[PDB]
Amino acid sequence: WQECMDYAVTLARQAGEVVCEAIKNEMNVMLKSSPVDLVTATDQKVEKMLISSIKEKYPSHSFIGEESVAAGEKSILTDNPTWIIDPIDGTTNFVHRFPFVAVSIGFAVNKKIEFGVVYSCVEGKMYTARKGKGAFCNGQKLQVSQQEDITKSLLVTELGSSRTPETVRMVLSNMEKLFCIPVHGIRSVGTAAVNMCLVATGGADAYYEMGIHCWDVAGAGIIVTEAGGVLMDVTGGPFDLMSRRVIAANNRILAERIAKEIQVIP
Amino acid sequence: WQECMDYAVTLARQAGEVVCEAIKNEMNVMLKSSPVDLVTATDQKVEKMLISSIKEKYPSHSFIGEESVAAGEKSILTDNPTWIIDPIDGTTNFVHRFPFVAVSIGFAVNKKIEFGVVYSCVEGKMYTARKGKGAFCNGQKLQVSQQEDITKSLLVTELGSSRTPETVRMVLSNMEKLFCIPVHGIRSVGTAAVNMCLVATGGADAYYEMGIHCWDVAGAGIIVTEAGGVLMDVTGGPFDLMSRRVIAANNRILAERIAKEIQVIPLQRDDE
Ligand SMILES: [Mn+2]
Ligand SMILES: [Mn+2]
Ligand SMILES: [Mn+2]
Ligand SMILES: [Mn+2]
Repeated sequence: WQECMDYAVTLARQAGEVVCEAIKNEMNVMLKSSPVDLVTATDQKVEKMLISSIKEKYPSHSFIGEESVAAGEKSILTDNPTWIIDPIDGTTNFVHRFPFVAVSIGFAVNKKIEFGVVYSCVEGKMYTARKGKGAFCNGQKLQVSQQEDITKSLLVTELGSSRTPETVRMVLSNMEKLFCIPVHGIRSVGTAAVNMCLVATGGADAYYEMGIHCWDVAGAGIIVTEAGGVLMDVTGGPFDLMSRRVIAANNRILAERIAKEIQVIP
Repeated sequence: WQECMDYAVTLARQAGEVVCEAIKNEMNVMLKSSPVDLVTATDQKVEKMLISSIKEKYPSHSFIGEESVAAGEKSILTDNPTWIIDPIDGTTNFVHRFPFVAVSIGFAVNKKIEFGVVYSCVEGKMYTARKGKGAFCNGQKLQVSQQEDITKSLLVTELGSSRTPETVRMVLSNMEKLFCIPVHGIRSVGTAAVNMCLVATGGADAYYEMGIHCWDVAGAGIIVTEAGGVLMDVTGGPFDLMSRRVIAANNRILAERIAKEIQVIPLQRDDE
């Protein structure tokens, strides 16, 4: 499986080079499901540019991609080598030239993630990881922090794209509870994938979010666990790919504490 | 003023070298106000250095400094050449190695800010700005976004260090109001100096916050405005440096809108 990996990292460093060429241009922003749910050409162009080259070398494999699922291809996962893509995680960052934008690839076989690649291109930081072989950014091994005390932890989370009043009120409600535990802080850089990568590094101790997707967590998740962290559902139950709710923490002590605190948005 | 300023930039960079050296290893983390209000030896070390360096060649000047004020000194700004110093902006980021800690320096003469130097050592970025000569990150000139539609806005703010309940309530409230305009989003990187530098580059359209001190915005503020941005009080009034309140927007139109939506949080000023 060590070839699919190196291939993936080349794709990503390439895709990323497009995204970051694009960033500095004027763009047409298109919407999707709401006036805050955005996409641009590059999101689409890059994703097609990804799915082509992979299947043009790996044609047996299935693909789950974010924007392809949008234009009508289907979000179902089998045991077949599936490449799981998010061409630009951080589209609003992208649209705004806010410097956190990531190309995320995840290769799950038998519905289990085998490796992940997350390239943050404004930064020049290539995160990669390989089940049972370690996590790295730019050729430097990562390891999560040690803090087992919630009251001394720095959490990362996102506010969401839902402006559904009830969905918003639980988002902030949960932030309030955790904030008041208290914890040292809550931070957001604009992308589920780079957030999870900051946790893999030890710069933060846990990340939590309800309402994410396959492709959001499919590259960075295995980078967290291989830096020594744990992935969990917001409910204190197990994390599967299709769950839509995650907690990527440094350890189970912290994961379980966050879970105890926050009410699930359905 | 250039003399004083070109000295500042070099001091920022020495301070920066120290902070990003210290961040790699073992730390003494102590409390100021609370369980959450932290400070390290490096914070205090750096302020004393920065001040011992300036008072040397320009002893005629004053200094407001975060940790100086904490050891009993007073944050009354006058017309004297004052240096306004935050030795590490982002001390919690620092404690965690979450990679945004700025060294901020602001120079006031007759109570108007002349120049500012924010250096974010991890990033390798040196934002500067002299009044009238524009703002630069690392040489390259900066310019704020041209956006004037609140509903297409990316905003940055902080949750504050207060866990005083009625305050935290008000904080998340003012957030909800803006989120539900809607705006495209809201980010927090962890330091008011950097959050504002980002507004200055146009990566974000507007930062706001109640609960800051003069040393958080003294240096970053002139970078924003010199980038073409605006500063304002949360009341729509002109920015007061001592008020503990700030909107740094890309333009009056955005700044006035955030101003309209958010409730004013009761805080004691820096001059009381
Ligand atoms: Mn995306
Ligand atoms: Mn995404
Ligand atoms: Mn400070
Ligand atoms: Mn500060």
